[PDB]
Amino acid sequence: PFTKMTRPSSDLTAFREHFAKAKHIAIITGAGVSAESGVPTFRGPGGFWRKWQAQDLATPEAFSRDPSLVWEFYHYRREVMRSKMPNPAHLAIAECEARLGQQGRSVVIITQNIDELHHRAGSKHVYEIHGSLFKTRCMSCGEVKANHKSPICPALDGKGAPDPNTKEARIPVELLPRCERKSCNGLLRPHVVWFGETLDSDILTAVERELEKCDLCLVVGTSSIVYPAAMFAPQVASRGVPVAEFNMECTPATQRFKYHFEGPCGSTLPPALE
Ligand SMILES: [Zn+2]
Repeated sequence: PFTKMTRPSSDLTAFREHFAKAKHIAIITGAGVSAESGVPTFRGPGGFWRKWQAQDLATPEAFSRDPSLVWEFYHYRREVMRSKMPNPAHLAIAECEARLGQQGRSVVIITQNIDELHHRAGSKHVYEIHGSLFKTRCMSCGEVKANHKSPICPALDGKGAPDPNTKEARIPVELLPRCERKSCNGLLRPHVVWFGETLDSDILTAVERELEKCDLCLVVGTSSIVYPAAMFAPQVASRGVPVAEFNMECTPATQRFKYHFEGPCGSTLPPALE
């Protein structure tokens, strides 16, 4: 007899049968998908920046309290992201999307990442549900612009260093990134969702619908801790739709899915998307 496990199947063959006949694939992604591009995640070494956990600084009170510190933090991340490049897991998702579109089959990417590496990969049908490290939003007027400038403002040049006893830059509020609209000159915030802030209503509305129409769901490189994203694949599996996790470890959501493929997703995902 089998001893009870809450580890789903690892049978690639059985998954690839579902993949062969699937018309609307929803692929959900977290930081794990960029791990092999050399971009740190929230669990390992990159969970910490100076004396804070990354989640501590991605908060409205943090910005309210020390806008300069929070801008240092996001400036560090923008600069780290700059060099990095799509790994074979990103590109396989783009290729899969390309190929299957010609046969009228849809592949939608719903990413928690704010690194735009799916866009740089060639993926086209993408919801960035937590915004983007390379967009600004104005605190007064609300303009969302892309912004890939190194550095976003001269005052941040050479700053944002991660070490815990690094000297604070204490940039005055007027010398932080400012809205380029003359006659507003408001303080910019990065255009990302912070813990305690609602996701964009139209994006989420659209994502719910994509999830309702999907007949197969992939969940790659996410810890499934941050809600609401964490409950997406769970809700799909609540409709009897097969879900397959691609992760180095188990998550508290793995239990609810049909398949689970342990390992670095740059290796496990491309053979599953062929
Ligand atoms: Zn403005």
